Amino acid sequence: ACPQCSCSGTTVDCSGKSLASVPTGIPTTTQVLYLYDNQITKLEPGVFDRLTQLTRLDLDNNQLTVLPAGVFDKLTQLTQLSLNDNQLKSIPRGAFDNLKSLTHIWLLNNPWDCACSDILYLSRWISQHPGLVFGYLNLDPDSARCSGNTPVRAVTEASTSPSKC
Repeated sequence: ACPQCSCSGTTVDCSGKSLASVPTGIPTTTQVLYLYDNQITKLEPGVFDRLTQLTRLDLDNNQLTVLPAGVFDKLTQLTQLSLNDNQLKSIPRGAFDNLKSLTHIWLLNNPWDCACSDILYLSRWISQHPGLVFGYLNLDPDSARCSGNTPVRAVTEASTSPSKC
């Protein structure tokens, strides 16, 4: 079943619907899931676990404050992930480790908290995958910037502390 969303084949378009939450009952056949331009702050843990066919997941332009750990762990076919234009401070340790098909991720325009050692995962990950990180127009791994705005990948690491979290 299609969820306030419009579905056409394996595309589920829930964009621009003032949604405060990800609709339940997204079909497991879904390949393209648009959730951008909404008012989502929190995700249900495990919300995408059955969506093993996903190729694109657009979460940009929401109010996301945190991601659940493991939230992308089953998405082994995901090629494009947009997380820009949210309120994220860090990425859970290991969150992208299973994303073996990833070719484009957008991370910019989030208030990354580089003073907290929780940032080290994301900083190290961007450092190893600069060719995957896009800005609004093209490749731009420096576009993920520390709040207050050195690039997250350039965080030296004596800058951070578990105490400033």
